[PDB]
Amino acid sequence: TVRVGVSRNTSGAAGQTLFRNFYLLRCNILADGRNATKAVQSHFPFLSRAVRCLSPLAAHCADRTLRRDNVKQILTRELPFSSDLINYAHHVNSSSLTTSQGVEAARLVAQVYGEQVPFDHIYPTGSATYCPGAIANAISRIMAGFVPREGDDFAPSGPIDYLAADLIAYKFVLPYMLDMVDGRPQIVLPSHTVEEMLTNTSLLNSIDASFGIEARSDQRMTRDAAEMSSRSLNELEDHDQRGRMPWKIMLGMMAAQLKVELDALADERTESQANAHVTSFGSRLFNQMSAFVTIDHELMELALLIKEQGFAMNPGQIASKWSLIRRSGPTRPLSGARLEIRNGNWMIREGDQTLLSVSPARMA
Amino acid sequence: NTVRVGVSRNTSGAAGQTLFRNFYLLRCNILADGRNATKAVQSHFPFLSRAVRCLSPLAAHCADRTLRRDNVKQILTRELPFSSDLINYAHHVNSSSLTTSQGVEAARLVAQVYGEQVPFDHIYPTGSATYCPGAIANAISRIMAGFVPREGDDFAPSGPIDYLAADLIAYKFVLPYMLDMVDGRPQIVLPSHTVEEMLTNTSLLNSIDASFGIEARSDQRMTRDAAEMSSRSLNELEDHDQRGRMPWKIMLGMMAAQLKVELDALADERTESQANAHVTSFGSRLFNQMSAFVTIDHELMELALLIKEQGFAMNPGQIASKWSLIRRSGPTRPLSGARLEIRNGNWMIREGDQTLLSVSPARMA
Amino acid sequence: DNTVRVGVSRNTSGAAGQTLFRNFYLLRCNILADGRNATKAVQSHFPFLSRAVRCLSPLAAHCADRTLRRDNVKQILTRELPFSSDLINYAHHVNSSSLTTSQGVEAARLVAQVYGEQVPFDHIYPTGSATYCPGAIANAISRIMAGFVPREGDDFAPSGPIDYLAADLIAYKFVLPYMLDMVDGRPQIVLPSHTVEEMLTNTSLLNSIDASFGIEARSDQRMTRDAAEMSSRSLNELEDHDQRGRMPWKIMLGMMAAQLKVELDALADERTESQANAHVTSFGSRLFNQMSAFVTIDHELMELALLIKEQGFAMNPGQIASKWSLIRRSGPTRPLSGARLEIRNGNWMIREGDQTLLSVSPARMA
Amino acid sequence: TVRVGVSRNTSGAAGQTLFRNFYLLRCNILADGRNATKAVQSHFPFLSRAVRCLSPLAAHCADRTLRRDNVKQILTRELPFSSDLINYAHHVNSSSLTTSQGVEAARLVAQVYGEQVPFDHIYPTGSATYCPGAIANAISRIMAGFVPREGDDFAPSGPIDYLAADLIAYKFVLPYMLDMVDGRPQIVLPSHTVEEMLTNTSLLNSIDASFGIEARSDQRMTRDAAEMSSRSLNELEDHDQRGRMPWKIMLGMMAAQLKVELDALADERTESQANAHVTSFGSRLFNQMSAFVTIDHELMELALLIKEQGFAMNPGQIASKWSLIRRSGPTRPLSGARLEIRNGNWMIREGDQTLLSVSPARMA
Amino acid sequence: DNTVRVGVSRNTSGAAGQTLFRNFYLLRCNILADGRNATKAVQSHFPFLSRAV
Repeated sequence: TVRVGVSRNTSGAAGQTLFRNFYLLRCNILADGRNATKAVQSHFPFLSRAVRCLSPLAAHCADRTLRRDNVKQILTRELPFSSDLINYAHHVNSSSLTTSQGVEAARLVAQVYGEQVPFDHIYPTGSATYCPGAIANAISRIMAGFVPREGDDFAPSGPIDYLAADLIAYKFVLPYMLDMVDGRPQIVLPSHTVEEMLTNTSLLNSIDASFGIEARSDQRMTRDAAEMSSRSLNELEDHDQRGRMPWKIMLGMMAAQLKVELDALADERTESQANAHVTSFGSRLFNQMSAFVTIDHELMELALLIKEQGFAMNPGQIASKWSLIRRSGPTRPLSGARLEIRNGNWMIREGDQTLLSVSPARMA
Repeated sequence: NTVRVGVSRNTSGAAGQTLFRNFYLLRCNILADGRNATKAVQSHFPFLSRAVRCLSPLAAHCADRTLRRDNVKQILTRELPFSSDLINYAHHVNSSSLTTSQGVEAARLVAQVYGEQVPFDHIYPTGSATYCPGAIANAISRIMAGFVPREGDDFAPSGPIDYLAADLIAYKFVLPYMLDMVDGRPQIVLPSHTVEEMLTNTSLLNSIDASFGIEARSDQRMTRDAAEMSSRSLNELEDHDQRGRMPWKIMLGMMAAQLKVELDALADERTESQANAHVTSFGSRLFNQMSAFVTIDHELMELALLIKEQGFAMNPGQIASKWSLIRRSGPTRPLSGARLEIRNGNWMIREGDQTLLSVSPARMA
Repeated sequence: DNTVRVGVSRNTSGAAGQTLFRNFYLLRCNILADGRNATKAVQSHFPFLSRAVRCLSPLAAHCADRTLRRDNVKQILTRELPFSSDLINYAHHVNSSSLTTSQGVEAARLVAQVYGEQVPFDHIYPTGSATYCPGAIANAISRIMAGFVPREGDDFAPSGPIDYLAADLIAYKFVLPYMLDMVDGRPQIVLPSHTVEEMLTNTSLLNSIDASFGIEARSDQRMTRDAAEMSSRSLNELEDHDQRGRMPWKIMLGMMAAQLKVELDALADERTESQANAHVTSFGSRLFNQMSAFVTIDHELMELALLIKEQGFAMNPGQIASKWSLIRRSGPTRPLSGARLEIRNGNWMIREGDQTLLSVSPARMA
Repeated sequence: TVRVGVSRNTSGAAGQTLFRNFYLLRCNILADGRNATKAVQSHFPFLSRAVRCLSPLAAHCADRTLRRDNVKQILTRELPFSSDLINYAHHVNSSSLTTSQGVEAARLVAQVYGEQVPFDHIYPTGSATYCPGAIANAISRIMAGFVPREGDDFAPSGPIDYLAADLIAYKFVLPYMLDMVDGRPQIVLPSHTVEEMLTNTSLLNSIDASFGIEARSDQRMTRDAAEMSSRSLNELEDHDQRGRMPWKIMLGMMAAQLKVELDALADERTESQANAHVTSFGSRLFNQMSAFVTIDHELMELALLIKEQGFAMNPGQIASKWSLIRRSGPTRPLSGARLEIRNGNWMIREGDQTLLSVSPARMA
Repeated sequence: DNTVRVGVSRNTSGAAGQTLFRNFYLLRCNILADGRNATKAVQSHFPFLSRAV
C-alpha cells in the first residue's frame, strides 16, 4: 500500500441476558459501564417489577390507557416463552415452575375472585399443581382494576380495590412476621415457610407490613420516630373491598415463586458452572430479594450465607447452598440472635455483631 | 419540687403575611424576597395551586385516605369558620362574594348524577338559585377520588373509585383546549364561549378537550415530538359508565367559574387592594397560576393578554380594574389577525411573527 | 367525540446546568452538577468539539438534517447580534479576532478555488482576506462533502452532488489520524514533526498525514484483537478518483485542529472568566479526552496532552490557559527522542522506558 | 389484630464534610443554593466555635443547665473521634494534633489549675508533647465555671472566673501586639510566633486585646463613640481571680493548634487532590482565622499570600504555601509596609495600597 | 501595663437595603426594609434632597 494501515476494530457487544426460560431469575448481565475494567454487573428486571407490583395501581397505571400492545400474537405462538405468559398470568405446566404445596391459597383466590372474573386459564380448577407467579400477577392486576381476558389480553374494566388506591401515597414497604408475646404484639423472626402459611390460610393472618412516604426535606424527629407518616397493613380500616388477605397472599405467592425457581435452579449446575465467574450475581440477588427475607426463614438462611460469604457468591454455590438449606431445615441455633428495629431498619443481632440487616424497599 | 412546664418565644419575629383571607382561590401568602435586597415580595396562591393539582383527584387525595382525622369537625363547626375551609370540604357557603347563579343547571346535573350515592344536600341545597362553584368542584374531586362526604364531619374513604381517576395516575401534565369542526375535521380553536355560557348549555361541554402527558425526566428525548406516543386525549379514552369524563369537564369549568366570580368580587375589596399596592408580583403569579384555564375561556384569555402586554408587573387594584373592563366591554383585541398555533406542545397565539401569548401544560399531580 | 392528540404535553426537561465561554465556539463548555451522586466535582462537556469530531464522516453526521430542520436559520443568523457559534455552525465567516486567524490562508484559498466555481463561497471565505475563521471553512467543507449548498442566510439546500468518500465513510465508525514519514526507505508512523499551521501554509505537507478507519460490528462478539484488522482501510490506501476528496478531508482535519489551537490561544485573554470558574476541575480531563483525535498530528497539542497527563487531570481554565501560553512561547519542552512511538491493541502509544507517557484511542466518528 | 406501626423511610439527605481526623480544619461542604454548579460553600464549624470561646461564659452558658446530654456514649467507644475528645478537653496521642513547642506554658496552666482540678487527663505530667486544643478547651471550660470530671465529663460546680463575667458585655474582640517604641506603647507587627513565645511565657505580656460592645440599634451611624465604649485586656483592674494570663495563653494555644494542623495538612495529599475543586476553602479560612493573624509571623504571611492569590485556593495549594512559609522563614519583604488603624480596623499599608485588612472578630 | 484602646462596630445590618438612581443627585434614593415592623411597604429616603433643604 501507499501507506501503512494499522487501524481500529471493536466488535463492541451490546445487550446480554442469561438464565432464559426463567421468570424471576432472569438477569440482563452486562459489562461495567464507566470503569475500564470489564467486570460483570447484574440486574433482575422481572424481580424488580414484582417488587414494584406491591402497589398494584401505581405499578399498572400506565397500561390502563397507554400501552395497549398487540398481546394476541405474542401468546398465540406455537412455543411462547413462559415468562411472557406468567407476566400476563397464564398457567404453565412446566415442572420447573409449579408446585403442589400452597394449593389451598390458590383455591381460596379462585373461589374469592372466580365469581366475577374468568379464572380457569389463570389456575385450572381442581388441579394439584399451579404456578404461583401467575396467581400473584393475576391478583395484582385484578386489584389494579383490570379484567383478565381469556384471549390473551387484560381489559381495564373491572372495579378497583381500595387497598390499591390507599397504597398510592406510600413509596416504601416493609413486610415482617409477628407474634402475640406477653399479651402484646411484638416482631419475631420468621417461624414458618411460605408453604405452611399458604396451606394454612388462617396462619397467614399473622403476617403484617408497614408502609412509608417519600420526600426530600431533611428527616425530622431523630429520623426513626417519624411514625405518623407511616401505617401498618393490619391497622387499616377493615372493609369488604379492601384486599388485605389478597395482598398478603400476593406477597407470599411471590416468595413461593422465588423459592420454587431457586429449587429448580438447584439442578442447573451446568450453566451455573459455565457462569460461575459472576459473583456480583449474588450481591444483586441479595439487594433485590431483601424484601422477602422477613417472611420466610429459609430465605433468611440464604441471605445470611451470602452476607457471611461477603456479598459475592457464584450461581453454582447459591444453588448448592439453597439445596442444602432445603434438605437440612434449621441449620443453626438462631435463638442466640436478637431481633431489633433501629433507624427504620430491620436487623437481627447476635451479641453486639449485627448478623443481618434490612433496608427500605421501594415499591413505586 | 414543681412542674417544669414552660415556653420560649422561639421565633424570628419577622415572618410572612397572608392577604385576602375571605377569598378562596385568590388568598395569597406574601413572603419577603428571601435573604436578598431586591425587596420584590414573593406571592403565591396555595388554594389555586391545590385546585390545579386536584385535576388528578386520586393522586391529589391519596394521602387523606389513611393519614388524617385531625379533629376537622372543630374546624368545620366553629362559631365563625373560615369560608376557605368549608369550600375545601365541599360545604355550600351563603356569602354573596363566592356564589353565582350562572351554570346552576350543570350544578344540579352533577347533584343528581351523584344525588343518591351521597348526601348531596349540604353541597348544593336543592332548589337554591345560587351555588358555590368551588364547593361542587371539590365535591366532584373527592367523590371521583373514592370518598363520600358528611355534613360537618370528615370525608370517609368508603365510596367506589372512578376509572378516570385511576387512569390519570400515569400522567402528570394537562392542557385543556376547545375544539371545532372545520374543514370536515376537528381542529383546535380559540375560546368562543364563557364557562358560564358553556355550563348553562351543558351540550357545549362536549367541545372541551384535554390531553395528558407523562413525566419521564430522563436526560434524553427532550426535543423529540415522538413523545406524541406518550399522550392521550380526554375524549379519546374508551367510553364507560363509571368513567366520569363529563364530571371531569364539569369540575374544570366549575373551578374556572370560581376563579371568575372571585375576580369579579375582588373589585369591591378596594381598601385592602390599595393598602397592598406594593406587591407587584401579584399579577405575574396569577398569570403563571391561571395558565390551565385561559385556553377554555374568553375573559381569562383577555386578562392574560392584558397582563402580558403590561409586563407582568401590576398590583391587585390594576387587576381588578382591568377585569371589570373586560367584563363590561367585551372582546377588545383583534383576534381575526391573531393566529392560533401549537408548537412543541405549547398553546400559543401569534400575530404575524409576534407571539401575543404562550401557554404551557400545567402540573397536575 | 372530537379528539386531537396534536397537543402533546410530555416533559423530560432536566434538572440544572450552566454554560461557559459563550463567545467561544469550540471551547464552549456545558457544565452540569452531577446531582445523581454526592460528589460535587461538576461534570463538563464540549458540544461543538464533539460535533466537530463527529463530522469526520460528514454524510453519516449530516444525514438527519437533510429533511428535518426547516423552521428558521435566517431568523438566527440575520439577528441583531448573531452568535459566533451559530454562524460558524452554518459556515458563515465571523469577524471576531479571537476566532479568526491569519496563518494558513493558503489552504483556505485552495478549498475556495476548488469549490468556489460551484458554490457561493464568498461568505465562507471573502476573497483576498488575510483573516479567516477556520471553523467556518471546516463546516463549509464538511457540508459540501455531504452534498449541501450554502446560502447567504440559510443552509437548507440538500441539492449538490455527494462526495464519494462521504459515502465510503458510512461503513466505518472509528478513525485514527496519525502522521506518516518516509524513514528507513519504507513508510512508517512517527511523532508529529510539524504544527498544523506549517502544513496548512505549505499544503504539500498534507500528503504525509494519514488516517485509519474501522468498523463497529454490533454482534455479541468477544473483544476482537489483531488479525481482525483486515476489516479496516487507511485513507491513503483508497484508490484515486476525481470526485473522491481525500485532500479536502485532510484539510478539514487540519483546519479543525487549527481552530482548536486558535481558541486555546484566545483563552489566555479570558483571565476574568477563567478565574470566576476556577472550581471546574473537570475542564482539563474532558478536554484531554475530547481532543484525542488531533493530538496525533500536532506538536503543541501533543505537548499539552502530555503535560495534562503528568499534572493529573485536575486543571481549571486558568491553569490550562497559562500552560498553553507557556508552550506556545517556549515551543520545545522535553526530549521526546528519549521516548519512542509504538502501536499496540489498535492504540497510538508513546512510551519512555516502560512507562506509557500518553495513550490515544481512536475517536468516535458516529 | 396486630397494630405494630414501625416507621419507615421518609426522605433523603445531602451534604459532605472533609478532614474527619482534623479538629479545626474539619470543614462542611454545601452546594450553592442559587445554582447547583457554582463555587462550593465551605465552612469550618470547630474554628468558629474556638473563636467564639474567647468569651467562655457566653459560649458555654447553655451547657450549664440546658444541654446536659449523654456524653458517656461519645467518649466511651473503641475509636472516638479526635474532634470530640479535644472538644471535651482530653489529651490525644495523635501525632497530627500534638506539638512539643510551648509545653512550658502547658505545665504552667497545669500547675495553676491542677491544684483544684483533675488536670491529669488534660495534660499528663512529664509528657514531652501535648494537645494545644485540649488545653485551650480546658481553660475555657474552667473559666466558664465547669469542672472536668475524672470520669470524662463536665459538671458546672466550679467558680466563675472574673474575666468571663466581664466579657459577657462585649461581643467583638481584636488581638494585637504592643511594643515600647520611643518610650510609649504602640501597636506593632507580630515579631514572634505563638509557638515560640509560649516557651518564653514572659513575652505574653506583650499581647493585648481590645473588647467592645455590639451597640444599640442604629441603621447608619458607623460609630457609637467606638473608643469610649471599648476596653482593653491590659487596662482592666488587676485581681487574682481574673484569668488574664490564662486567657492570653488560651488564645496563643488556639493559634498553635491551627498552625500544627496546617503543618499536618501537608501529608493529607489524597483528600487534598480529591477536593481540588473546593476553591472557597482558602477564602473561608482567611475569613475565619482573622483573629489569629495579628499575633503570629506565619499566619500573617499566609493571609497575605491568600489575599494576593485572590481568595481562591484548593487545600493542596494552601498546604504547599504553608510548607514554604515554615521552611523558608520570613519571605515577604514587610519592611516596606506600615501599620495603621482605621475606625477599629487593623490593616497593613504600603504606600496607599492596602496589603491586608483585619476586622474585629465576633465572640458570641 | 501597656494599653491601647480600639473601637468596635455599631451593628444593625439586619436592615438590608439598596439605592435607586445612583447617577442622579437629588432623586438618588435609599430604600430600607421595615425592620422594627412586620409590614412590607418599603420605606425610602432621598439623602441629598434632605441635605439641600
